[PDB]
Formats: sequence, C-alpha cells, structure tokens
Amino acid sequence: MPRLCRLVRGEQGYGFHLHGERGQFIRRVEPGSPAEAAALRAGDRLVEVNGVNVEGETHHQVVQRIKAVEGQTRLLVVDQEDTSV
Repeated sequence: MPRLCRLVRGEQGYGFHLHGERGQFIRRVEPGSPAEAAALRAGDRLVEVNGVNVEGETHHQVVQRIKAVEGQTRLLVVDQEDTSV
C-alpha cells in the first residue's frame, strides 16, 4: 500500500535516484542519507509529491515538483514486489 516518506534535505541532496520509465521509480537510496532516514526504499514507485499525484507526469515535471519547496519534500510511494507476468 502507498506510504508517506518525509524528507529533509542534506547538504548534498536528499540522497536518492529517480529513474523514469509511465512512472517514476526510486532506483537507489544512498546509505546514510536523508532518504534512507525517511525510509525511502529502492524500487518504490512515486505516486505523489507534496500532496499532488504525479502519475502520468514526465520525469522532468516530477523532478521539478521535488525541487519546488527548498529543503524538504514529502513523497507518497508504493513498493511493488508482486507482478504476474
């Protein structure tokens, strides 16, 4: 089920990699980072940024939303670990 992660930026950044396919996914979370502290996980799909649904938006749009409030972001994410193929 989706869950909320509340991040406070560090000096370098948040410490995650966003990778776009369509959907945006957290491809990597840096050890010891704000992202890790917030319990963001690699593989999470990003559903909302700061309370706004981003499903359908481009990668650039979503990155802009993450940057929009200096220093903090809240990410509603869903970790999918089941897929029938």
